[PDB]
Amino acid sequence: ETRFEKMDNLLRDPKSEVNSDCLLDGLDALVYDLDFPALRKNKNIDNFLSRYKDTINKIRDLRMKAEDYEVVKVIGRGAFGEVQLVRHKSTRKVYAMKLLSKFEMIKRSDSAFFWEERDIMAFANSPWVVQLFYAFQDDRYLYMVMEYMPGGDLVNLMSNYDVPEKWARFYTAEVVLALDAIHSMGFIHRDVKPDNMLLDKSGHLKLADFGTCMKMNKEGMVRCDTAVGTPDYISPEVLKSQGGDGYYGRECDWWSVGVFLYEMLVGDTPFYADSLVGTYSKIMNHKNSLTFPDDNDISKEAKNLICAFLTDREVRLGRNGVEEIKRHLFFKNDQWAWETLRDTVAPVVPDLSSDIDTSNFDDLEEDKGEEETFPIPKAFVGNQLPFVGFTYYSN
Amino acid sequence: FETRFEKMDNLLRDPKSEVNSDCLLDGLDALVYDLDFPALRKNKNIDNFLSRYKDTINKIRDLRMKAEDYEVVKVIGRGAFGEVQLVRHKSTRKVYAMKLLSKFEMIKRSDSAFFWEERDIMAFANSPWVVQLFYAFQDDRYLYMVMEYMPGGDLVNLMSNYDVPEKWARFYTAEVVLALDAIHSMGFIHRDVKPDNMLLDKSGHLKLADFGTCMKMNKEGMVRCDTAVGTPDYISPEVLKSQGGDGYYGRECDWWSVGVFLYEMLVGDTPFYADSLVGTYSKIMNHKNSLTFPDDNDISKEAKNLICAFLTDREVRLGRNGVEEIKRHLFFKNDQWAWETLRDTVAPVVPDLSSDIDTSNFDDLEEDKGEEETFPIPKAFVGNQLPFVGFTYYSN
Ligand SMILES: O=C(NCc1cccc(O)c1)Nc1nc(-c2ccncc2)cs1
Repeated sequence: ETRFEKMDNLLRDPKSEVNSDCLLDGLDALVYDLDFPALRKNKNIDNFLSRYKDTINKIRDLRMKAEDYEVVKVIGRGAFGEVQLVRHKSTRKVYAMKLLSKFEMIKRSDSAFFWEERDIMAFANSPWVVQLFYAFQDDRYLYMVMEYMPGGDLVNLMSNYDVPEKWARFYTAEVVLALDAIHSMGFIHRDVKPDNMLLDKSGHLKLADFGTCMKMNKEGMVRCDTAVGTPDYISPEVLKSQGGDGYYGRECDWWSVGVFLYEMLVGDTPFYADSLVGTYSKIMNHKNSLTFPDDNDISKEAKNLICAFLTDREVRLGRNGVEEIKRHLFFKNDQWAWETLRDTVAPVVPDLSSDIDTSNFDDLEEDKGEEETFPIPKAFVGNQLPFVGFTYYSN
Repeated sequence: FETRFEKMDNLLRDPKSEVNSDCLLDGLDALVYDLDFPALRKNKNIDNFLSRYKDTINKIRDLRMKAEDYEVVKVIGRGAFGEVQLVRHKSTRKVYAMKLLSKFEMIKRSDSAFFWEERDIMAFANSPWVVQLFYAFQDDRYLYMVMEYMPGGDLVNLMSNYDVPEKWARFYTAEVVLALDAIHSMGFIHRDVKPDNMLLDKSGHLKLADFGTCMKMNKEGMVRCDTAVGTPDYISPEVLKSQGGDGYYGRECDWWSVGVFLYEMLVGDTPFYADSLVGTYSKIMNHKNSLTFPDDNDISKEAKNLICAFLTDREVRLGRNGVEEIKRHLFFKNDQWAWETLRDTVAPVVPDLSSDIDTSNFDDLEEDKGEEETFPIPKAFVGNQLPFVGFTYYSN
């Protein structure tokens, strides 16, 4: 009323853009961007930087930093960064940490995916979406510290098991509940593949966005990478929007399920080609290019769900509703129910060992360059600005 | 015993902290103010960023303490970086004194850093001997400092209207002494305290003000700087050399001011006074000779002694071994008070007042009625706001 209350309701509360973490990101961002020999030729800047020297050194120290965390495995690697499995050093607790690279991400692929990425995992409030516990940053990377997924991604699964239409019905189902959850928030998940499908201790499936692609050495070519999503799982419309023709919606994730389901059943991707161009071309050509072998079993109805997803946009299933998707005869069984599901017992329940247990995860390079960032300015470019307020806490 | 999370939470809650809630506001406000010109918005990073926070800082600037909080009464001085104004808080209706510093003038003159110890001393001192800072804040154009009104006027007004008995002299000099020791014990030095910076409150007792020139001590209790000044009359010999780059100087520089203040209350003139900057400067270096006392004026044998002892070379100067060799001075012996009861005792002048609004103990002034100067619209990023960020402070 007399307004020192009006004020400080903004001062601290999470969705206010003046919440303390924004303010700290602010002073911290300004400082990174101010501190440079060319810019210090400005007495104002130089003197500001001198007074704030010590006090921001301590800020960087007291706020959550990467060295607060011990790195166990680097599991998966991106164009824009990587995912590591980490352990907090004092709490001894396990997380999966995504490093987004500020440079590669702001730069010229642009596409600025991070607000969306972040906001989803933090506020989804869903069993189906992996949780964002903390986010922080420094002058190079963003860091999302998300809830840990002790089972593998589904890539590991398919590696060990030939997958029965039973399991294949089950995972597609949780993915469907995962996809509406996100869509209900107005978000396009926008890259959906076995790699982002994760399994908790119950062998129940959660959805993520990670460091990604495949493999070393360019044979059994595993080409992947590029810019957005992944080559195998993209839509014709996502291709065409790059691209530069049209614009694509959440319809794109359903195409992806179609492809994912083709992979568990057939053991291969629908559009897989030697090169990525042979792959992009097949996809535009999906009408002619999409085929099955024979292909017993592959139940009629699964070939039908697949072809429902793998069609052109506005005729494709799930454009009218996720409802239309569940009615599909392919989900027909007495095992579980749509609203019950995650209560039911999952095909694969991972064999424990310890909290660390790494076997559901690989070992990687752990090497090299500290690759490029934001070349050193001769004037003030405010490159750290666009990430202000990205630091986030558990409450 | 304190987890890092906490230190930071506490760090945002402390007025003495520069990272606290208001400070980071100033910081963000700054970036907005200095980053926003159509030329700079040509950058997407900047442009995108302004549009995001822009309006929301206008939410802050309105509910911030702002100039409009305060109804201006009389102008109680003009210090060439701005003016002191007697003000009323339009809501609490509590009555304060408020100093104003042009952001533009300083930036023009460099001279952008001197107000930190001035606010630092006034807010944190918690002393009967020091004018208190209730608030500090800014808008684009100026700073503001809101202080406790000191209704009795300064010593220059007093000395003008009275012939000063050595007992009055003892009193005032004594409160100045304690006032200086308060500031010394924070670790500052007044660096030219003069009777202008000596103010009297409702009851007739004394407090120090206008702390801008204060220098924060370090190791050996010394300091130095190139800094441009005005009014040499009260300034020590070592402090004068300290421009020109000669040497360092201590807090013994402040004790000099006291022998000058003492000589000036009894004598009616300054000891080194002259019609020039040079004559006074040189009169000062020449203090061994230049210092004399009138025929017409018979001042007590230990009153001269006190003046003389403050008025010597730094290494021989009273105050150098402590504040106690001072208090223990024969000029300080007397039946009417002892050091400890001294603010609890009765003033030689208690001001009789018509209001809380009485201007009658100061000189009267009005305004420019004249132009105000703008920071030009900048080419690149400039940062003329940066030196003022963190200047916001409140009291609770
Ligand atoms: O703040 C000053 N300095 C005088 C001045 C004026 C304008 C611009 C300047 O750069 C300097 N002396 C002080 N006087 C008080 C005070 C408190 C209560 N009642 C009367 C005066 C505080 S600081």
